Amino acid sequence: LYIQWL
Repeated sequence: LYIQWL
């Protein structure tokens, strides 16, 4: 799992 929030 990759959670990437910008």
